[PDB]
Amino acid sequence: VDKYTRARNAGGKRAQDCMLLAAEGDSALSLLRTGLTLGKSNPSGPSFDFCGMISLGGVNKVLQGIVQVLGLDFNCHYKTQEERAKLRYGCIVACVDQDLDGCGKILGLLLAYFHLFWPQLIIHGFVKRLLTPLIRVYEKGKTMPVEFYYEQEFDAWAKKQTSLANHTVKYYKGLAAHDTHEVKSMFKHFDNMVYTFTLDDSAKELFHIYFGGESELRKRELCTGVVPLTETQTQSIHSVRRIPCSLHLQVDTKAYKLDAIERQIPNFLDGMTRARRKILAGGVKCFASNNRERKVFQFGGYVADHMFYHHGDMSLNTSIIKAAQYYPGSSHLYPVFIGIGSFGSRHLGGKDAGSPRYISVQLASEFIKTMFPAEDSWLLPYVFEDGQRAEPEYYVPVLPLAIMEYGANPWKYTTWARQLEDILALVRAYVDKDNPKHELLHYAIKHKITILPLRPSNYNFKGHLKRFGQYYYSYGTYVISEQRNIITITELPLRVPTVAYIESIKKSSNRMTFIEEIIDYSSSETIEILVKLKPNSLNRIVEEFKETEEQDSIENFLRLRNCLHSHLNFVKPKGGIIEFNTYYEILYAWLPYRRELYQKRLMREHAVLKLRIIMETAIVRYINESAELNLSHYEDEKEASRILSEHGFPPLNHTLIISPEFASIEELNQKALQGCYTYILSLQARELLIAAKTRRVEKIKKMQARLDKVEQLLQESPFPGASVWLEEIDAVEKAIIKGRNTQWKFH
Amino acid sequence: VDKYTRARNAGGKRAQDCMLLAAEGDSALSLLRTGLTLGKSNPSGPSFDFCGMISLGGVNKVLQGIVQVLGLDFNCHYKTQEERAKLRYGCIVACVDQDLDGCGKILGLLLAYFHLFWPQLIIHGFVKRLLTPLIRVYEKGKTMPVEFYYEQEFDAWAKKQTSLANHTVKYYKGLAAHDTHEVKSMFKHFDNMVYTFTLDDSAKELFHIYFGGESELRKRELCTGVVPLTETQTQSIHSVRRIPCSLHLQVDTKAYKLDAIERQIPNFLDGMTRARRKILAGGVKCFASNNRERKVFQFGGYVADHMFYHHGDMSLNTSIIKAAQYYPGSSHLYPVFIGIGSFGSRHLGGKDAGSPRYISVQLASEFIKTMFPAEDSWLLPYVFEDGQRAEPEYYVPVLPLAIMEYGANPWKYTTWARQLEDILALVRAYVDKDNPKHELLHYAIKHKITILPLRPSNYNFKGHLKRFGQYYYSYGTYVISEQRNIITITELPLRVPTVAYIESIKKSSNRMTFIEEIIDYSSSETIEILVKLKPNSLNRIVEEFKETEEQDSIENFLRLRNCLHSHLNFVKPKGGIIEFNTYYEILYAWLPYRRELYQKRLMREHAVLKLRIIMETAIVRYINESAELNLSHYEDEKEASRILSEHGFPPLNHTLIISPEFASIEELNQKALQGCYTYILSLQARELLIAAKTRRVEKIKKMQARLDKVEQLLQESPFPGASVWLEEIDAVEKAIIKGRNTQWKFH
Repeated sequence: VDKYTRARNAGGKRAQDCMLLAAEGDSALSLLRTGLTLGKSNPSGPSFDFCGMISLGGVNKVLQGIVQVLGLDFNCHYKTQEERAKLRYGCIVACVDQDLDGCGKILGLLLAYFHLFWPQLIIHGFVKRLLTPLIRVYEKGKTMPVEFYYEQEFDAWAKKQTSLANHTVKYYKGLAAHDTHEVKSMFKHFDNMVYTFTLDDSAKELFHIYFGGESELRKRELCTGVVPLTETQTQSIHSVRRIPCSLHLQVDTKAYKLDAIERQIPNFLDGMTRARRKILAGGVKCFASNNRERKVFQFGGYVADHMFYHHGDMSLNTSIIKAAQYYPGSSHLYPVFIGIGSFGSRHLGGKDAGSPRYISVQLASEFIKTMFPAEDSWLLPYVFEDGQRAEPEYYVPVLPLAIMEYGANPWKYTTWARQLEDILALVRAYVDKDNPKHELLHYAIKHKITILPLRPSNYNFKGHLKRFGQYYYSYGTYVISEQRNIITITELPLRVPTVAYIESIKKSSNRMTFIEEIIDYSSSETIEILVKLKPNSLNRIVEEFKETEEQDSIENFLRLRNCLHSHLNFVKPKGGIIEFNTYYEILYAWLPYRRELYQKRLMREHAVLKLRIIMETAIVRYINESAELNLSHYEDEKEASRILSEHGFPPLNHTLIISPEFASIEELNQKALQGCYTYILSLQARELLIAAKTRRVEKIKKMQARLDKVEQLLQESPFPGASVWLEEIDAVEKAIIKGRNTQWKFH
Repeated sequence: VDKYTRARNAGGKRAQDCMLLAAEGDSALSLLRTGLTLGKSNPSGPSFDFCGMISLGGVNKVLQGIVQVLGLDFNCHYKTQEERAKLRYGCIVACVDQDLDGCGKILGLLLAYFHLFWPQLIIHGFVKRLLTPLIRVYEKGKTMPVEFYYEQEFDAWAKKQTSLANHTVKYYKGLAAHDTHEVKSMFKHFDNMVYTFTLDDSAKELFHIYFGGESELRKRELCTGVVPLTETQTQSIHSVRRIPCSLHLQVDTKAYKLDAIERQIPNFLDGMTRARRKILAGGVKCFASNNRERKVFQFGGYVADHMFYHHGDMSLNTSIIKAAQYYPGSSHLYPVFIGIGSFGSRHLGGKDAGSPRYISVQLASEFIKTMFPAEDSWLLPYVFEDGQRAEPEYYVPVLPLAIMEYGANPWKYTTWARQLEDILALVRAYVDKDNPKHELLHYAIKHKITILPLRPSNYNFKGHLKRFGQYYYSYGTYVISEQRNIITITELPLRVPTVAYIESIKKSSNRMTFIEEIIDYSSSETIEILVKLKPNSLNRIVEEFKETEEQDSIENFLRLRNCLHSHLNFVKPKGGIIEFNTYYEILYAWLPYRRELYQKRLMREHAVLKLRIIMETAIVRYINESAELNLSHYEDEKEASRILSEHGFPPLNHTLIISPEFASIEELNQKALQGCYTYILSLQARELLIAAKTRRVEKIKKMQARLDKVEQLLQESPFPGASVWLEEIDAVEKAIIKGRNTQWKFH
């Protein structure tokens, strides 16, 4: 058997004292080999006397290897204690990574295989696992950490305490992350990790739902998001050391099944998947100081460093390249990057881009500053990859970016982008009070109605968009010259590449018999295809390919018609799948998420502007009285702190007033008023001059008038921020128009 | 034919006006399609009337496609102007990347294919290329750039000028790097790019040497490094628009052949290849401020960003993991990283390391600061990749790191690491004057007579190292217990993994007939293999496998002997291959490269320490007279500059005195004394206090005594810096010993 070490007492008289360790891969086998052979260090721990390893890598074949090394019978049932007394090992233990691929997939399939064939051995305690510490906390001076076996235990432990400055918190998501002394202290308490799976009462139908195919019970289970284990379930598990099958299938395997969907289907607020959101949030960061051109592989190295992107580089590089492409009929109609180089053309679907070693990239920086404003990205909920900030759960943009640009998936997801000039009409009919169709506020928001039209894109397209009852179709154009009988194709329909279209005519033997040769002299943007066809063919291709009222006789000869049908499946902001059915209700489910963020922005910058005015009044008082205070006389730093305390200057923290990054308004009012004297002490000996003082005095006057306007804005009808969300509609409209007149180069 | 567009007049009456554009790949075909179809913009340029494209991707098959689309005859010779008048295109043009893969390999094989079969068509001008601008220079205000077709032309143009601050310099190494307006201005001057290959008189034997196999003429051509084209050759080429075959084969193809060997063979100064040197120079940079752990994919993203690493990530990630492995018998005996995680064991060759998503890494920082000191890395020759500063040409370490750690290559290169305690003896016999064997200074280097042993490693090894005449062999150990007749293998010989050794015994059918079962219970470090063998076998395996004086009867039964033979092929610092033949002459070729860097370090920091003392005397005079000068009275910044000029303060540049990064000593003395007043002006209002003044006054006293010692050091026998190179030997010895007592964790 491949990768199987047997115990020295398997099969014999104590062949019910021997257990089988089923590792996931090949590093885990070296961890188990490290731990079984301690010898002199563990007089009581496990060894190769009663434990034998095996692999599971490749899921069959290794399952037949498990059947061969245990002695399992496919025809028995193992109900009595003498049928299962002649197995070769006592139990099976799974030494699997505690991540989504480990606990969600390998252990789930191992449980489903032991459930479909021998559902008595789960009951009598034959299938086990060993559970490893997920999170540890080290404090200085002490050697012993504080080991947590779930994330909610650490979350409960962290709220009780105050100072978390001298603690370092390590996460261990996979079994290769455990260092040498950590493994040597794990396998001295080996029996306190092995937990036993009990076949729960409701586990039967859950095994059938998950590991049984795509059906309606599964498709209505996955529409609600993962619910974590509570405190009582956790305490019961750690008391009796028994795990129900239902709790494992309801936490780990469901998180794995929703892990995949979140990679293929976009969130409906911004219209982006998880990888594209890492790419956008990294591209705002690296092109913030200087908007120079980085190569695609250098920007890929940045995004895989700072945004925690771990799926290799080829998916990353092709997503960066797909973020920059601006040919007619491409995915992004409003790209977030500018393509300095050659990124691909419409003729073979955008897959003829250059090597990423040769092509540069840089931000839009005029579109992207008016669509995703930087004074809202401090207020969005973030994801935390091993206790580090990575990216938002979702961006909230100024216009609904999920119905505005094309997108498809080879879960069914297909979006056909909607016209700009009539989503702007209904957003500005929602907001503007004096707009004479503000009765979209109630008729169309309480229940779903229709007041303003919303039709497909029709941009970079010279065909025709025609509606037949309930569908739209996209047509092409052609021109015929009967003097030499050649058909020239001038426009393909939407999203159809040209090399695939030519080979689509090549592989049709039924209509290759009417043409002689076909060649394309098209250029990078337009279409010019010459169809050299045989003589006496113009009159018979009209009398075989029938004139339908939809598709006329030359169109169905040349395949010049496409169907616009759309699958509107998205992802909830909390988790789970929405099956929308109209393009209206996506934006009606987007509008309540925007105005709340306007109100929260206005209140937070109201508070920060208060204490900015305070600290700069204090520093302009210092730079007037500094000629007579003469702090160079004094001996040290705390003496100058005392003397500045005697003259009535407030102590303040200078790092938190100038840059409140992610602190909430309660944190801004609790611990931002006590501090020290460094806003005065670390001056520049250039702010003491008279022109600097003049600049700072007019700056304090600007902030006071701004405070007056913010307090005016927070009591505006219809809601706080209506007169700051129309001007951002105008700014993003002006940047879109300035980008459509430059071929998205922004000169 | 796959990917072939034909011209509208090929084959016909003007079938000698038509040319064939042979692109390298698939982005180049879209560039050529962009440029041929300008139409109304080029009334005179090329189009699809007299030009037709084809691909070359896959080098056969595409060469047969070229033969099919041109009409070439394998049996003709094309000597007369009527044999070659019935070809279907007039000439062939190659639209190839101007990089090492493009010009060095694709165009070289195209020339060799047209030379081996039709060596008359190169003469009569059938094989061409089109040459693109490599480097452009844009200056603000002007639209027209200054296009250069070689790197030496830009190097000549850059020396004439003074201000290169308002110029931006773009490099175009591959044909996908050309923006849309740049392509539209390239193909308005299309005829001024097409150059013609002339079959040179000496090109015959050079084609045979390069594209003819591995022989002695090639192996003695590649030992000298690439010589660039001069000014006269360049001017002749750009005058007559004709390229000899010999100049292309001597620049481009030789640079390609030496580019692949620099990826596999190490430089002999540091013992590192090009990719490992990018990894070391990136690892010194990211763990400089805070040496906290950072995962292997995040550090890979850093190294692919800042050190210009473009070979994908899988080679990068496996080189980072190979840089951190510290099992017995591994490649690096002195690793530059610390492996926080599970990085592999000796049993399957170090290829069982965990996923890079789960494992952390961090520097040595105590070994690496005493081996590659940071006050020498400003002085080394660096490589420049697209004008950016990437990594040095070679590090120069404190001990010869090429003969100190193991290394091999599947060019023949195999190094067996040498004993530490007797390379330290001969380095300290070279340096120390009072060492009673300082007669190694002339009698062993200049006269080549050995006086100091230097034997193999013998560390992490419990076998025996025995010498038989001219080779060393490495043996293993075993123990036999004849009561049950089981052989226990306790130590394999050097560098032999255990899974491969077990399968080596498994696949030998001639000696599997003496054993019954074989299984291993080894620990991650030690070896414990049980050989269950058949009865009546102990007396016949000694009478078939003969007792040789080298390999005894059980050793050649169990394959417990290895051969230590070494191929000492390296790379010159300037370019080319050295074939060394002894381990002595590598370090004797290393010692003249170290003491020159000591002398250069002492002189540069002598100069910088001079002007540091000057600027801090000036700033301590200011912070005494600042209570009475009272510059807060003054109105602006240039007024304070004038008033500080009136009181006799020197103007200085503060960014270049505190951090002379890569400036030479001549640049330190030319433009580091004129400047402005910002070293006074941007003070802190914390340096004015009395304790800060005390710190700065004793700092100036320390720098004055240091200047006295540097002027003492520069006139020391045997050479400048002998009393600063013995203490660094002691520091690196102490760090190596502190790392061998911690299993390279540095607690």
